[PDB]
Amino acid sequence: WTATSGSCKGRCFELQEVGPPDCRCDNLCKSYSSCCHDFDELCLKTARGWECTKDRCGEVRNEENACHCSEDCLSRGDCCTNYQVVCKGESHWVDDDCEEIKVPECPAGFVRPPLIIFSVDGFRASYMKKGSKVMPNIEKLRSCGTHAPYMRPVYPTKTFPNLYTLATGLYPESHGIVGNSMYDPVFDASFHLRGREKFNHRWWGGQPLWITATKQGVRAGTFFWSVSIPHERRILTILQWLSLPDNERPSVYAFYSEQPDFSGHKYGPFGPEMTNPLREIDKTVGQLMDGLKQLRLHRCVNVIFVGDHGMEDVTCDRTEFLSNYLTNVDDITLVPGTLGRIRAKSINNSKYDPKTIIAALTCKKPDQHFKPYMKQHLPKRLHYANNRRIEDIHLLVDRRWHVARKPLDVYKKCFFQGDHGFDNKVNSMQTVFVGYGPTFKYRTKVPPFENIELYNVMCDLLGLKPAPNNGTHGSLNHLLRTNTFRPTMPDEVSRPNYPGIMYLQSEFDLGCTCDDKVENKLEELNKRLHTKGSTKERHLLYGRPAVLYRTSYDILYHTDFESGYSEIFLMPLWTSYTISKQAEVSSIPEHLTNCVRPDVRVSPGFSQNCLAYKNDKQMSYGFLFPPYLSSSPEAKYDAFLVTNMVPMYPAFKRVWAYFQRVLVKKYASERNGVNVISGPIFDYNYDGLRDTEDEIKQYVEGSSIPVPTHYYSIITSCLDFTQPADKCDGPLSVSSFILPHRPDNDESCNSSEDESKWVEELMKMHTARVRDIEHLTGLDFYRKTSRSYSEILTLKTYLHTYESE
Ligand SMILES: *[C@@H]1O[C@H](CO)[C@@H](O[C@@H]2O[C@H](CO)[C@@H](O[C@@H]3O[C@H](CO[C@H]4O[C@H](CO)[C@@H](O)[C@H](O[C@H]5O[C@H](CO)[C@@H](O)[C@H](O)[C@@H]5O[C@H]5O[C@H](CO)[C@@H](O)[C@H](O)[C@@H]5O)[C@@H]4O)[C@@H](O)[C@H](O[C@H]4O[C@H](CO)[C@@H](O)[C@H](O)[C@@H]4O[C@H]4O[C@H](CO)[C@@H](O)[C@H](O)[C@@H]4O)[C@@H]3O)[C@H](O)[C@H]2NC(C)=O)[C@H](O)[C@H]1NC(C)=O
Ligand SMILES: CC(=O)N1CCC(c2ccc3ncc(CC(=O)N(C)Cc4ccc(Cl)c(Cl)c4)c(=O)n3c2)CC1
Ligand SMILES: [Ca+2]
Ligand SMILES: [Ca+2]
Ligand code: NA
Ligand code: NA
Ligand SMILES: [Zn+2]
Repeated sequence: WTATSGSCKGRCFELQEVGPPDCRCDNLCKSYSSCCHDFDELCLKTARGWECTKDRCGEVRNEENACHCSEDCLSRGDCCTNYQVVCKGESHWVDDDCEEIKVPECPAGFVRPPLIIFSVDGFRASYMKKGSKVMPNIEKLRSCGTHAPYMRPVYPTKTFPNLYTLATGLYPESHGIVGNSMYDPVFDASFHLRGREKFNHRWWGGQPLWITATKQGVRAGTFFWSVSIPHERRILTILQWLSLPDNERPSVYAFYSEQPDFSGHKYGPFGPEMTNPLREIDKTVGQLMDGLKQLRLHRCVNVIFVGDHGMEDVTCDRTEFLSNYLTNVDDITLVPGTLGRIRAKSINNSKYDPKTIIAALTCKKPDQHFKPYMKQHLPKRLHYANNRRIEDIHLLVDRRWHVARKPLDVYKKCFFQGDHGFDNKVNSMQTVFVGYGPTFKYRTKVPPFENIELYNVMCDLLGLKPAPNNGTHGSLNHLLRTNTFRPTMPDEVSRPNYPGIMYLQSEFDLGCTCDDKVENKLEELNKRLHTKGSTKERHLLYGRPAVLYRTSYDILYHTDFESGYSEIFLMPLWTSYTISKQAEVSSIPEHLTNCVRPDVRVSPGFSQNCLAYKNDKQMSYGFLFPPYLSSSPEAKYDAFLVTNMVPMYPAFKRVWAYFQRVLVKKYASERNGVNVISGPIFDYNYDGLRDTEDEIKQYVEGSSIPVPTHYYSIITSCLDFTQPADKCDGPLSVSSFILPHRPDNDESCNSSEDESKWVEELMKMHTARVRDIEHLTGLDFYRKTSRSYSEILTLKTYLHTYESE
């Protein structure tokens, strides 16, 4: 109940929401149907429209008008945004030449440059070039400020998960807004686009920027807006708030536009009907900039122009139906459209079986336009699993398609021509970022980056300490003129042991065999030097990785590779090796096919054993440094050390062997050498973070050898590929992957074919940032380079996406 007979006189767009049952006058009151009776009359004035005309100039103030053109309007802070242009001979902001903003040029009483975040829904990245001729204000922001060619949203590429990511710096799995529609089984409650459950604070986790600011003494309301408040009134409200007294005035503001998304759904991303909404959003930007220019704030405020996701062509005819795959379609609940989430319709049905659902949805139709996954098997770069609101069964839908349960869902709901929500690496899903103001750089293009990084930058713009989040603070320092954050590298927690030769061959009883008994003081000293680290500068190019947790591990040197060998997990945490452009690929010699060799630097008690693999009929093994890339027949023996062995399902060995035998050399050829760091990952609780020992769910049968859930590789070379990877003077280039260690290749529908037709496609899907591997391993890479730390943080956040232009 709301006692709506209170009044909004003197309270229009008040910043502090008043508590029930008292009636409200803030920018969200309409959403709750709780505005005071006179909110429309007092707060949503529309008389005479939004623009001054010549006849209105110097008018007698009429308090009924939407905005004013009377002489007093500047001091009242309520002129129409074009007042100075029409009445005082001034230019529109868009018509002024851009001039570098070297320092904030702020009115007296401004303690810091305010931040205005201008969020556009469904603003696809390519609109910035394709729509440029119809968006002059946005084009000026872009060209004069700092811009990226595109910004990567989070998955799913839907509004609420992305806007809340922008506000918190958190993945959806961590902030809790994992879709536009959700069921929380603990709450037993549902969150929907339409309705009010979504207003309950229990859905919304993390700490959004307005709370971070308020806690630290910086005034900031929430960034939401009731949909019925017209954009011109939103802009005038922002400008009026900026005219508040110093002690009352916020330092951060948010404008939101539902366009161009609303039209994009109706017309497609590039429908001819899309030009008008782009023109209209541009005109709103120009109202804001003219309004700031009026207030003498146009060289004081930092403005961020940012989107939540892009927009793809999607029509009703491109729908896959689960009723064409499943017997039991009535026993499931599906969250449908551009992604699928499946759970049981009833928790009382004990005949519901996820295994049978997945199998019925796997590679059943030749051109099948979705792929089922158990959530832990989704690409780790999506960071979409560690939340109870994310159903165990997920469907990754191909761009341009939908999934639905039954055909009647689609015609008892063709209307629409656009949609979004797909994998966040998809080109059509990318969105925009421009920063303009004194704290951003001038006429600067930055590489594409992820929206999870922006919360830290907004905190830097405002002088705030960010709450713990998923950005990498410092990775976007290159966007900023000043206010950079100067991080220090984390401290190494565990220092390595450097074992020498400490065991005789006969101390080992590992059940391993090797034909290595086939027997010079020239090369004997040489092999000793290799074991003490003489080739280490070739194979460890960027320093040893730091271990950021407490553990026991050994550094092991070899002619062709270096590794950090865990005494606890019985295998390397990392193995590092460089392959030059001139490297030759060789075979595993016949006599060495089943060779495994005890490592006399590491105790039998801290070694794997071959008997465990013989007995585990499901599990085989591979090697981290590939024997195929040995520098000489003699060095090849090191590759068969038991300390280089890792457990691998036979189905995974098909993937791994092709990567090692074919793809590393291909990359070295293309990139002018590569440095490779490879290793295991254990993430049985799918939280994106390194497992401790007591979280491991699977071991090689009868042993303490833990089975990785994934294998990673980080592949580094010189950005200037005229220089070899091992003699690079400047910036680096990286690509990485986190491959799921699965006992089948059911994910790859073409896996019966030669590896040349499916393995690289799998790897591309499981592309990763170095930072993702850092979280999953507790290792810190690139500790010893010639590059600035912020540049290295940017490098660690890079994702190689394998998309076109
Ligand atoms: C992305 O960045 C984020 C932010 O840094 C990273 O997330 C952090 O990761 C930490 C480790 O997973 C985690 O720290 C834990 O916090 C527990 C206290 O949590 C509450 O308080 C914080 C701080 O205000 C708050 O943010 C939390 O918010 C979560 O939960 C609410 C509601 O439940 C949600 O609204 C909100 O969205 C958020 O949910 C997300 O996180 C939770 C986990 O906290 C997930 O379950 C959700 O699915 C969702 O992802 C909380 O309100 C604290 O209790 C933990 O300590 C336990 O674990 C340690 C191990 O070190 C152990 O030693 C302790 O004894 C203790 O164990 C006891 O409890 C166990 C569970 O019952 C039990 O099994 C034991 O036997 C013990 O009794 C721990 O310190 C931190 O909360 C999150 N923060 C956020 C916001 O998500 C994220 O890792 C980054 N991602 C990547 C990939 O890098
Ligand atoms: C967490 C919190 O403080 N809550 C209290 C307010 C509550 C809430 C009440 C009213 C409301 N009315 C309209 C919208 C639509 C909207 O504003 N948009 C689509 C833009 C937008 C802008 C910024 C962000 Cl971060 C997002 Cl996700 C969406 C909205 O979402 N509303 C929400 C939510 C919980
Ligand atoms: Ca949106
Ligand atoms: Ca984990
Ligand atoms: Na075996
Ligand atoms: Na297959
Ligand atoms: Zn939309």
